[PDB]
Amino acid sequence: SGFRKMAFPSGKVEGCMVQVTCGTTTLNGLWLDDTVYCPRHVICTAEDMLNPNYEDLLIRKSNHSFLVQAGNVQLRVIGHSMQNCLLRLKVDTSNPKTPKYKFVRIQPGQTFSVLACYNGSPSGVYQCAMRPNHTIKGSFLNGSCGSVGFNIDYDCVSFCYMHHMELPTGVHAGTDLEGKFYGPFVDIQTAQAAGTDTTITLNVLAWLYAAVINGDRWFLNRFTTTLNDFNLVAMKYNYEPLTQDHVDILGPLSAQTGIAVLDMCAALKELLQNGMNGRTILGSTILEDEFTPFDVVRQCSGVTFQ
Ligand SMILES: *C(=O)[C@H](Cc1cnc[nH]1)NC[C@H]1C[C@@H]2CCCC[C@H]2CN1C(=O)CCNc1ccccc1
Repeated sequence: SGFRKMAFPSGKVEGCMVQVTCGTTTLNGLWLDDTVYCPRHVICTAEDMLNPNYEDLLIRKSNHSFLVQAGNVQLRVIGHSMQNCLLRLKVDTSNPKTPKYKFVRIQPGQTFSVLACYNGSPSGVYQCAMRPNHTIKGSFLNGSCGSVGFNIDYDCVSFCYMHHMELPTGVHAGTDLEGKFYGPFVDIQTAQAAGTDTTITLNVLAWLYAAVINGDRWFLNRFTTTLNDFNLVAMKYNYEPLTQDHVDILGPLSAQTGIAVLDMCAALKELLQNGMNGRTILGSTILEDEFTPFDVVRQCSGVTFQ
């Protein structure tokens, strides 16, 4: 029993973290096989950043402009290229700890684990959702760029995020591992802000199912809703609209618990209208939205408590 934000074991990723230095800028990169990935802004100084031209900054560097350290082993760069907002550095050694992996561009509302690193050195790990506004509520200090986000499925690490920057509100922005920002952001010091965010409706409902799997039913009711009248209600309360595909996704949890997805939607609808009456769900005073349907199935028992 219990229900906690839980990240994936970090070992496989830890053995991929290196330090990348260009001039007096230092950050993290990811070493898989004979390449190292890192934020391209490592070639910038504080002067450059606000209006940099990466192409023009980069042609001005050589391979030995880049210093790559793996523990205390110096790795020699023998090639480099830019790919969107990411540099790929080719090194003279293939990482012996490379795990099976792929890269994935994750969708808003999905979750990943983050290995926070400084100076190539893993310091901590937490779990984050991709917000609808394409931010993540991370925990990151200066030097944390190049830290990655990932999921693990069997033996295989699906890398899906690398950190670049922090926004005025204190949330974080970055790219997938082909260098393409999540959201409308750029790696320039520009007057860019988090857009308005929304609550992830699919995850809230998933987490309500979690509560029922672990034995709690207090927030249910006798009513049902149309998908459409749920959405009139959802919008008022700044929840994402529920679609039929989100309904389909909850089938397996609907089936484990015997609560119809639209009956659970009427439950949520009532919760939004009335509050939680000083009560808690899975230990929270508030509705939670950073657990996905998959996260619930992964962590909860396959046998419901009653
Ligand atoms: C990652 O290493 C950090 C980002 C970070 C810090 N805390 C959470 N996340 N690098 C930030 C760099 C690069 C970004 C590139 C996009 C535009 C803004 C730019 C800001 N960065 C800075 O380092 C600015 C910090 N100011 C500063 C002043 C004086 C001395 C050091 C740093």
